[PDB]
Amino acid sequence: RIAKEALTFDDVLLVPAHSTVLPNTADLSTQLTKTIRLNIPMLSAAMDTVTEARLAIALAQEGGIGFIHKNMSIERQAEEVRRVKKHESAIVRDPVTVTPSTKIIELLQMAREYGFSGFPVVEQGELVGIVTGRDLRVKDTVAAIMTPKDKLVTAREGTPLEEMKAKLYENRIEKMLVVDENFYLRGLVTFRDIEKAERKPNACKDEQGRLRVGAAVGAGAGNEERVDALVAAGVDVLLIDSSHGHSEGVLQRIRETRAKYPDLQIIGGNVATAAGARALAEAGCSAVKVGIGPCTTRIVTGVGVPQITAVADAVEALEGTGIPVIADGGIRFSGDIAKAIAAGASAVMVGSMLAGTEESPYKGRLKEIIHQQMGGLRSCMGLTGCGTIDELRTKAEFVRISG
Amino acid sequence: RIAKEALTFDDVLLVPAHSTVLPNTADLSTQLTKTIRLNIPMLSAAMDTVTEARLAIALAQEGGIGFIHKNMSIERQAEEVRRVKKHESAIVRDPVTVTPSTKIIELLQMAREYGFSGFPVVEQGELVGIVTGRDLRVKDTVAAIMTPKDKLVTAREGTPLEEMKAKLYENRIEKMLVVDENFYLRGLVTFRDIEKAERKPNACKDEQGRLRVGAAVGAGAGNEERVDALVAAGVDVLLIDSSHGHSEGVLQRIRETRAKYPDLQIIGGNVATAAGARALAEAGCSAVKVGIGPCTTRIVTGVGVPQITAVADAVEALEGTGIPVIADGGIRFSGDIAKAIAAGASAVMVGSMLAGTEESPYKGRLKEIIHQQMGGLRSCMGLTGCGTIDELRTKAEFVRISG
Amino acid sequence: IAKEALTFDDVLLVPAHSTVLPNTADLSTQLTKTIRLNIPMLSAAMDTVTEARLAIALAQEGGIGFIHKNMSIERQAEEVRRVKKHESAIVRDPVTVTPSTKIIELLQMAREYGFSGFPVVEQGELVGIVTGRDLRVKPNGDTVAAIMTPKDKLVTAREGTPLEEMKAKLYENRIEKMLVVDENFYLRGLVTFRDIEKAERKPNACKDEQGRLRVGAAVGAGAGNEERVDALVAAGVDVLLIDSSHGHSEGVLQRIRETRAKYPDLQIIGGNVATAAGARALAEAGCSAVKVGIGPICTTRIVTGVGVPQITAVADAVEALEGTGIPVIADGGIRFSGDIAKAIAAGASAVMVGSMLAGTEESPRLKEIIHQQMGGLRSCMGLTGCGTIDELRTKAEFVRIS
Amino acid sequence: IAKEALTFDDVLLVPAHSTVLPNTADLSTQLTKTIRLNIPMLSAAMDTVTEARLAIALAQEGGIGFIHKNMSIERQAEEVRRVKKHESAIVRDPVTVTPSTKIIELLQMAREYGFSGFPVVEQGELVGIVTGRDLRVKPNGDTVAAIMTPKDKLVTAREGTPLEEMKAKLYENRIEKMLVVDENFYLRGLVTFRDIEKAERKPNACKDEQGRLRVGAAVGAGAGNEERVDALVAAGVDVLLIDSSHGHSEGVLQRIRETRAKYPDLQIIGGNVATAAGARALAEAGCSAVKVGIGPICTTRIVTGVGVPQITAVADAVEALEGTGIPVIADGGIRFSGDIAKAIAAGASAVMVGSMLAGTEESPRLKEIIHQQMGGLRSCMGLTGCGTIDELRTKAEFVRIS
Ligand SMILES: Nc1ncnc2c1ncn2[C@@H]1O[C@H](COP(=O)(O)OP(=O)(O)OP(=O)(O)O)[C@@H](O)[C@H]1O
Ligand SMILES: Nc1ncnc2c1ncn2[C@@H]1O[C@H](COP(=O)(O)OP(=O)(O)OP(=O)(O)O)[C@@H](O)[C@H]1O
Ligand SMILES: Nc1ncnc2c1ncn2[C@@H]1O[C@H](COP(=O)(O)OP(=O)(O)OP(=O)(O)O)[C@@H](O)[C@H]1O
Ligand SMILES: Nc1ncnc2c1ncn2[C@@H]1O[C@H](COP(=O)(O)OP(=O)(O)OP(=O)(O)O)[C@@H](O)[C@H]1O
Ligand SMILES: Nc1ncnc2c1ncn2[C@@H]1O[C@H](COP(=O)(O)OP(=O)(O)OP(=O)(O)O)[C@@H](O)[C@H]1O
Ligand SMILES: Nc1ncnc2c1ncn2[C@@H]1O[C@H](COP(=O)(O)OP(=O)(O)OP(=O)(O)O)[C@@H](O)[C@H]1O
Ligand SMILES: Nc1ncnc2c1ncn2[C@@H]1O[C@H](COP(=O)(O)OP(=O)(O)OP(=O)(O)O)[C@@H](O)[C@H]1O
Ligand SMILES: Nc1ncnc2c1ncn2[C@@H]1O[C@H](COP(=O)(O)OP(=O)(O)OP(=O)(O)O)[C@@H](O)[C@H]1O
Ligand SMILES: [Mg+2]
Ligand SMILES: [Mg+2]
Ligand SMILES: [Mg+2]
Ligand SMILES: [Mg+2]
Ligand SMILES: [Mg+2]
Ligand SMILES: [Mg+2]
Repeated sequence: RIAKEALTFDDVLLVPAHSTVLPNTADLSTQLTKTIRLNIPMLSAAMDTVTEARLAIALAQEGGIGFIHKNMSIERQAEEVRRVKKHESAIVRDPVTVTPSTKIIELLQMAREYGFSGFPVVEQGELVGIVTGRDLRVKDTVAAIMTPKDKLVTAREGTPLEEMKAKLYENRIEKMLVVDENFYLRGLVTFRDIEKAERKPNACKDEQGRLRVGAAVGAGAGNEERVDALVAAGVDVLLIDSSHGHSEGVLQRIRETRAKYPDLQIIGGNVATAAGARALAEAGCSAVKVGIGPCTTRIVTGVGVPQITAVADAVEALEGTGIPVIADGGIRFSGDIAKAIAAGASAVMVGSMLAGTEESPYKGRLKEIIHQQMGGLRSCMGLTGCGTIDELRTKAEFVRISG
Repeated sequence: RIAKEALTFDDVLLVPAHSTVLPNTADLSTQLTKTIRLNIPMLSAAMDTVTEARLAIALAQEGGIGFIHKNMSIERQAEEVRRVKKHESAIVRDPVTVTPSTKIIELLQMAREYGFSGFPVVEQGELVGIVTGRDLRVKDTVAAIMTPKDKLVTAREGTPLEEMKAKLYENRIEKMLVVDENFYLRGLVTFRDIEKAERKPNACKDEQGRLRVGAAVGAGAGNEERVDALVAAGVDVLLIDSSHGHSEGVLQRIRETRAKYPDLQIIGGNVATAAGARALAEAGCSAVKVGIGPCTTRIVTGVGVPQITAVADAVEALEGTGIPVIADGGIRFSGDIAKAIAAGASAVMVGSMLAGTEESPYKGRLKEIIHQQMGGLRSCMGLTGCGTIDELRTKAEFVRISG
Repeated sequence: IAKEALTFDDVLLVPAHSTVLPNTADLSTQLTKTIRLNIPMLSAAMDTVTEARLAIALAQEGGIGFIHKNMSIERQAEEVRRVKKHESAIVRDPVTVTPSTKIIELLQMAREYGFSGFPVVEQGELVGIVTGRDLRVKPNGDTVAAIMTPKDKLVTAREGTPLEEMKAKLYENRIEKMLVVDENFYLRGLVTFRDIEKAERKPNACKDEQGRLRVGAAVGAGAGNEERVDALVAAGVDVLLIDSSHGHSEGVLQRIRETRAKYPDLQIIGGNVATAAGARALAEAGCSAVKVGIGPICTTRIVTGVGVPQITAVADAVEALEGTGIPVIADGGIRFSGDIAKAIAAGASAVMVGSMLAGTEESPRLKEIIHQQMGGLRSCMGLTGCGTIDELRTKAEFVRIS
Repeated sequence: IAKEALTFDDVLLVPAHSTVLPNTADLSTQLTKTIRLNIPMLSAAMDTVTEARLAIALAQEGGIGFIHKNMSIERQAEEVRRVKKHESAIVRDPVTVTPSTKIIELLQMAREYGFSGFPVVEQGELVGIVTGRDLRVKPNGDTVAAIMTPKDKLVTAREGTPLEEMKAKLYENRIEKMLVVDENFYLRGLVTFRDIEKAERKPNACKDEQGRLRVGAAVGAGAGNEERVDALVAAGVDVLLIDSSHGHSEGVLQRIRETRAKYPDLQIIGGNVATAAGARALAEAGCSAVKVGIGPICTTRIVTGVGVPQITAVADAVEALEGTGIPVIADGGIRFSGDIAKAIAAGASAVMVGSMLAGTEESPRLKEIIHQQMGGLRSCMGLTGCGTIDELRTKAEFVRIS
């Protein structure tokens, strides 16, 4: 009964091809699900050491999409989603505000805590002043030291980012207040954010232009109050994440959630076989995750399928569904990403890679890791003659290496 | 002549399957021989650093069955068996007693040595008092300080463990004396033992409810006085253990022992081929052990078959005999156990694993090792869609990995 | 300028004629004129060294520990009060439980005090007792009244009963705990079997005139020292340590004088000094005992450059106070058993230690550190021919080594 | 207080005018007034240093070893008696075998004494000899009578025969062993070829008036010292060492006085002291030699704080005994050959060592440790101009180094 043969990343190499593709001109975009299109093929995994609201924003601005983890309160997990959801490429709807009668003592705690010293001043939604770093080098309430209503530089909602950069610079100020017909605060946008959005203009957003975001839950029932709470928080894609997704209890959860939310984008995981991939698709998954022990699952449980064979078997299973496959774990170096995609994955998940970054809960700023990795994928596509992630997943051939 | 190909644990992985099996509800029981059923698929090996009476009791209470080693006197080996055999789940028949005229000086040596300070007091079988830790904080003979006959809390043989827990608690005491119609001591059972037997209620016992136990001998004749002495001591399964069990001298011993004890459960080992497995079965083995160099046997002698192929070849050989196969040695991690079973073993032997424990002759208590390992097997069965050890040995498919 | 000054390591004790064995030597010494110790050892007033638990253990070995001042004034009083409520083996005001108490709260009440034996009291009267045995099985959720040994089955002894007696009652009933009661069956205290055995094996407890374990506490320069003083005096502290990085200050001397005024009665330890004139200041300000040690953590000297090597320091204080009957404690610099003996030989009437006990069970086991430290002292007493601490303070001779 | 005190490392020996070569220097020195050594070295009374085997080897190099007191009184007497039964090269009371003895027991009798040559004695008379040669082949199981060289083929010498003579008999017959016999052909002892060669190459054995190797033993404070004393006196010990961690005790002084009473005759070493008045006590109590060394295992000072640096110690004893003719031994602190020379120069008449020999073949090889240690002494004797130990004790000069 002891026979088949299966292949991992280190077992294969990608062959070079005639190419007209250049690294800086390859297109890194890919359909995560039939309705969500990433600009880079990367997801951050929902681990308490990788992804909360901070990194999810950082990654969606890069082109990707982060997944808030369930090792936190139901209510704290929903507010994380809302925090990403209230983000644009570079405008912050629902900023952290103050009121005129905020004491200035209580105001320096907000800045010591929040890391930015600049807040719009409000009065039940009506914008009323603004108080920033410069207005604190003295001692009373905000109202004494705030820049009053009549001198506020603002922009109506809809005005393009350039018109606000013009305005911000002409007025020699760092914070633009987005404002209503009735002067109700609708958004805050710094000079920092507009520069960081003219470069890297490939944020992954929905049809309302707001940052896309995922969230994970486990299966096993009882998660209904949670699954409902992240939907209510307007998550883009719900992750129903399992150590073994071909079990009946997981298929069940997925069947149930698809009933209560016919258009919500769901990833089920993790499978490792064509059967699991079909059953996860058949229960209602928008995309399936693949990663059974690629890892103590192997040493402890004795169970696993190496990623190269697992991905390509899930993908063969699902031809003609439009249900994409995510490769999850086993990721050592950058070229492993390229192999995973070449084996037919439409995106990859990573978590250990990003677990020490700045924007995560030994460090780095996210934009540099994503750059080194995405430059590696760019190299590969130029070498394989593959302009789009579409081309790579279907064109590039493999070669088997030994030692 | 230099051709075949053979597979070890690290050469294979177990594939995931559709599953309705949960770890905490999988059934770990398996037929060791046609008449002995373990509750977990584990044997401890008969090594002077692993298994004597202490660990054999510890393991049989867990579900398994330990094998007393032959690196000790014939007479000391039989008394080890009797010691396990006089154990129930949690009642000690033939406790360590005293008599009223035992000096109390000689009594503290018994406690310094034996590790428990509580002994029933007897007078040629008649129970007569009891002396425990509390009765020593003074200085004469036992008779001065013992709790007299008329105040002894006892229970007739047959009373359930709960009725004795009731009685022990109602009387605010830690030791229950099991007693005859004629007040002859028949057993001792502490409060400790009843708690440790309400949890972990899967002790592996015979039809008299007494702890099961194995014992090893070598072949090569002259062992007859020993083989007879362990039978006389009421061992459950005799191990006739050899570096090479397909030799004629071992087949012979086994043929002879089966003649003198037609219903004694015998394991012969070790073989590594279908031929050896058939010949060991044909000589009269209840179960065959498989492990030729999986180990200096390999480096020194140059000889061996990797376990995965050896097990599955022995098991194919023996289809339709009801003679089970034990995988022996080569065991690194927990998932190796699962692979061995999946290759068709009905139990596994381990020894190095348990060589530092508490209950063995760098440590641990046995119940924790057996827990971590059996939880690993439980993981695997949930992943492979396999509820019983029966299902695992016959359903779960394999996948071949390289590097 | 420049006068030579020796540390412990610069000296060695001379063997003299000896009629003293280790087992013979008398380790007792007068802390102050009212307070005599049974081993010449003090615990430092440090958050990682001495609190109520350790101050009771030191006392049971023969010494005194000092409760640190890193607490609210009220919390420290209870520490000191907690020590004071231990006699020989009796334990006054033991923790009780009411026959209402739920067992889920009773076992809640177990994991934090450590023990499981609580007397059951119902608004003054003593009605039962629960021990870990009664807890073993859930009654059926009911309360403590449904597991307890009841009043008509309580084994008690009248207060004043000899300790050897209520031990024999304890053996005869085979029970671990003894209830001590007044003539109205009111709970005077709890005495366990374990305590009585640690009172034959530790007959050298440094106790009070009412039989209570002894204890000290430290106050500092903080802007509420006055009230800290009074809290401890009223909480019944045996000795007060006005403790200073630099006791030859006018701030300390102030406090020392102001306190001896308000409390003509209270045994006072002032420190630290390292000079004769420093010792005179603390004495004349009204101290019972001077603590010496400025310099002997070796960052005092490094960051500041200030210090006096311990042996010269101790011996200048002793000499500056020659005739006054004011004792001198040696604080810090003490690594080995042999440093203790040198401190006492230079005239210290007792020794303070902190980091030598900082990782003990009683620290925030200790029976053993004291046994080997005091065992070396005994060795040294035998080798030098001094069987009384007062002998080793005045008799032993020194030799300069390189 | 405080008088300076030097160790070995604090001093250096001054070169003086010298007419002495290393080969010239006379290493002999008077242990006591009856006992003179040929090298100024003693073995310590330690379970891992000196027993009968080593006490014979030290004696053959010129010194005396001391049998430890970690034994039954009777077992120690046999140790001491065992040493005493070696003359120059003769070996009295050698192990014999009876013509009954089975060879399976004879070879059993080989692996534990080490050797294979046993004289064969049948109830007094000498009847043969078996050596490893006769054992080589099984006779056919028979006994020793069937392999032995028989009486009519025995090569013997009459007791009193010169050692050079019975060597030449040995060569002439080409046999390894020589039997020494009285005028009745009774076995007086055994002399091997190996011994005679180690008696020309080691002509400096510290022997007794009957020609017997010399030896000492230690008694302690234990509750049966009296009988330990007598066992050794009767077993024929040369010197008795009443040995103490602290000999300025009234317990030792007691024992010293009580023994010199019972034995006006017996050469006694008392120790250890480290003071003049300590040396006087031991002398006046009736000692032949005082052992010095309290402090020089360096845990004496660490656990206890007590000790005197070895050089000051040795020199205070020597001076305190100036005129009495009582010698002084220096015990411990001795690492190098150069420490020995400093001890003797400070006035020690001899030196004790333990850990310097603790891992030798003769310990529970040694010819070599003594050769290099004594070779350095010779070097130092040449460089300082002292050819007699008495010279190096009184002539050499010291210089203080840092
Ligand atoms: N009140 C707020 N609520 C939410 N996010 C805010 C708020 N104020 C600032 N931010 C965000 O946090 C970032 C911190 O920027 P910060 O206010 O320190 O910079 P700045 O003062 O505009 O710029 P500079 O550092 O050039 O002086 C902003 O760029 C914006 O992304
Ligand atoms: N949109 C705005 N309309 C009117 N005044 C504004 C606006 N944004 C900022 N200001 C005011 O301009 C001044 C500086 O604002 P800005 O955010 O550029 O400074 P800052 O963050 O305090 O500067 P720094 O870079 O020194 O930390 C403050 O008095 C602030 O209240
Ligand atoms: N006389 C005996 N002979 C054989 N086995 C015994 C004997 N007495 C006790 N045992 C076993 O050894 C164990 C040691 O238990 P022990 O007597 O120290 O506990 P106990 O006093 O009943 O309990 P506790 O620790 O709660 O006070 C018992 O739990 C039982 O398994
Ligand atoms: N079955 C019994 N019948 C009568 N008396 C008993 C019985 N078992 C124990 N005792 C008595 O009860 C008392 C305590 O018994 P138990 O075994 O509970 O205590 P222990 O092991 O000495 O306690 P500890 O937990 O303090 O070590 C003793 O006097 C003992 O003789
Ligand atoms: N209610 C209490 N209040 C204060 N101190 C207590 C109390 N109970 C116990 N102690 C202290 O704790 C110790 C006894 O605790 P413990 O509960 O472990 O005794 P025990 O179980 O009855 O004796 P053993 O464990 O030997 O069978 C005593 O030394 C005693 O000082
Ligand atoms: N003074 C007393 N009077 C009456 N009953 C008592 C008394 N002290 C304890 N008991 C009862 O005796 C039993 C427990 O005895 P004890 O307190 O001496 O041991 P324990 O510390 O609970 O047990 P263990 O040693 O097993 O931990 C309980 O039923 C308890 O209520
Ligand atoms: N019977 C004996 N009794 C006591 N000592 C003995 C006895 N026999 C030998 N010795 C000691 O052992 C040494 C000789 O032992 P050994 O048996 O090795 O001599 P050997 O074989 O005759 O000489 P070689 O080995 O050089 O040929 C001597 O130095 C001697 O002191
Ligand atoms: N004094 C003696 N008189 C007669 N025969 C002797 C005498 N000494 C030894 N022999 C005999 O000489 C033979 C052995 O000679 P010797 O004892 O000198 O050497 P050995 O130590 O046995 O041998 P080896 O050097 O080979 O170990 C034996 O036959 C022995 O009995
Ligand atoms: Mg700014
Ligand atoms: Mg700025
Ligand atoms: Mg007990
Ligand atoms: Mg108990
Ligand atoms: Mg107890
Ligand atoms: Mg030879």
